[PDB]
Amino acid sequence: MHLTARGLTLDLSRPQVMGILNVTPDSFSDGGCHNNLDQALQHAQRMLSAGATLIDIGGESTRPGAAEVSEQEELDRVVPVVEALAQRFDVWLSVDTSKAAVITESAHAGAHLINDIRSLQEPGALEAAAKTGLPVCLMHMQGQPKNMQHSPYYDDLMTDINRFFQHHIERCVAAGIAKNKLLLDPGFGFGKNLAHNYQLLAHLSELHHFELPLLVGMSRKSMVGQLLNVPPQQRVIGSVACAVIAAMQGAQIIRVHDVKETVEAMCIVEATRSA
Amino acid sequence: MHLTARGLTLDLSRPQVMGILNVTPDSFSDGGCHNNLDQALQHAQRMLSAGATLIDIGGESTRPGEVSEQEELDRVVPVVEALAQRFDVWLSVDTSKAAVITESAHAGAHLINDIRSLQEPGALEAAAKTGLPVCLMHMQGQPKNMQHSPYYDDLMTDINRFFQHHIERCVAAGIAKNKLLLDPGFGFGKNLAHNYQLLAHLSELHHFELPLLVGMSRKSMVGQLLNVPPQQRVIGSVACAVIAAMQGAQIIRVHDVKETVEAMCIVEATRSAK
Ligand SMILES: Nc1nc2ncc(COP(=O)(O)OP(=O)(O)O)nc2c(=O)[nH]1
Ligand SMILES: Nc1nc2ncc(COP(=O)(O)OP(=O)(O)O)nc2c(=O)[nH]1
Ligand SMILES: Cc1cc(NS(=O)(=O)c2ccc(N)cc2)no1
Ligand SMILES: [Mg+2]
Ligand SMILES: [Mg+2]
Repeated sequence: MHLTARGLTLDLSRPQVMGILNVTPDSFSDGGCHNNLDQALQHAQRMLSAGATLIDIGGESTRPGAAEVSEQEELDRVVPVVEALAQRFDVWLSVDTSKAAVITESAHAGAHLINDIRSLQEPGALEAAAKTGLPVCLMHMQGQPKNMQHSPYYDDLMTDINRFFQHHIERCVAAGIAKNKLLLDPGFGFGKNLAHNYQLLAHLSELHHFELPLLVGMSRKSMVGQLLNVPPQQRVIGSVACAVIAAMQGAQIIRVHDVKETVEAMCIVEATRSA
Repeated sequence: MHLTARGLTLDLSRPQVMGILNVTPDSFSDGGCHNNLDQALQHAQRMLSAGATLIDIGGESTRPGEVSEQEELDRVVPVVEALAQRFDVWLSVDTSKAAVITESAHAGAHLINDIRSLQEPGALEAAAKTGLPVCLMHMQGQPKNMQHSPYYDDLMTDINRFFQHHIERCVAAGIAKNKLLLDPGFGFGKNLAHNYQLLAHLSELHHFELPLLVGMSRKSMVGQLLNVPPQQRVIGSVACAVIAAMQGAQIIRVHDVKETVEAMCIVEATRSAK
């Protein structure tokens, strides 16, 4: 069936591509590329043209060792982009933020989905998200962006992810967010070494037991970089291969920098799965 | 899991990329590109540097819609000779003709890649005298009429029955079973639905306990989905390669080696993570 927000629907029986729109100076792969409004809008339209059905707007880099972004600065980066896109296009608008104020003002500006790598743990974020009535993506992470890659360790990775998701779904529900408004992301690269990342990719389909949509983000990350020994821009193929492996296991939403390639890949996946 | 020819071993616990070297004027995606001797040699080194562990040489386009024995032999043998005397890599010959098989092996080839599964006059015998590994490919019909209404009651049952028949045929001729490789022949007498059924059910073919070779690179099964020209089919072809290798397919025959190798790395990392 379908995920819904504000009269929009999203077909969960086919892989959907979420296009990354970073509005920061220091995002790990494309910082300073889409920093001004006109450039952001052209990039969004390019991604829409290439077949993305969601645009993920993020004004805070959460790469390992990332700097803090002030509340007002994040607002200034994100909200005018949400507003301008909401007025122009028929598409899901996701906001990659952890701040209560950005959640609320983005909702006010016409956003459809709260993509929070911190699973609504920041002060006021859970209450802010609940009041919007919008779907929320919860992401697994060990540590914070400042220390997550300092020796990641698990007795059993999948058990830990399951426990984390169980705990945070309960927390969202008790706050008044209906379970069917939730998405789960196991958080590739977030407190996970290379082995952990590929273990997780190998076992991804096990997460369907929650009966919630899965969103995954592997695009151009170190889990590809470390294997191919190439810079972020040259990780398109590796990233597409990861997306194909994830989608073959029924991951519903794929978060990527390179929309055209991923969409083409997803066509081949859909034709394979429907056969 | 392990394959040896001429003292050179090929690991099959990890996916292997076979690079395509067409030496024809009319191949469906790259006819005329690598026709002269020097460009054939150039293209091979590039593929080698990109990580190909087999080079596949083919002097006859077998696309939907023939070539003389003297015309075919002159295209392949001089190319086989130079590469064998230059590089430490499995050379494969994409041929059906007995003379081509015999003279190619003499020049130093390692593998017989036959889309007709040794069915031409003298081919089975000529291949036996070499002692080399053979790839047997499934095909319904002939390149002249294979794409005229492909039909199967059950696609997979036919492929299995085709392979069973040609394995026995090879063994009876002296070719040891552990020297055989199977290719279900994507795009060869198969429509769009057939090709993707085959891709979806590919892993079922492991029951023969023989290495699988697959070739989907730039084919119409991708073209019909993406509505892009052959050379713009890299991404679709890589996606097919990933799906095949995740299902344990051991050899992948491709035009775009660098891209496929990078994708196979990700596949290998995933598979060996359990
Ligand atoms: N739900 C979800 N959100 C995410 N947001 C940012 C990044 C990192 O990608 P990018 O935005 O290009 O990096 P940066 O954090 O530097 O902006 N990854 C994910 C992810 O895997 N899942
Ligand atoms: N084993 C095997 N051999 C093959 N040889 C040629 C082609 C067609 O590709 P190409 O050689 O690039 O085209 P052409 O026949 O026009 O030379 N496909 C296969 C295949 O799928 N499997
Ligand atoms: C036209 C046309 C269709 C078509 N199909 S195909 O799948 O691309 C194909 C190409 C080469 C070979 N040897 C077999 C099949 N190729 O050209
Ligand atoms: Mg970002
Ligand atoms: Mg050829």
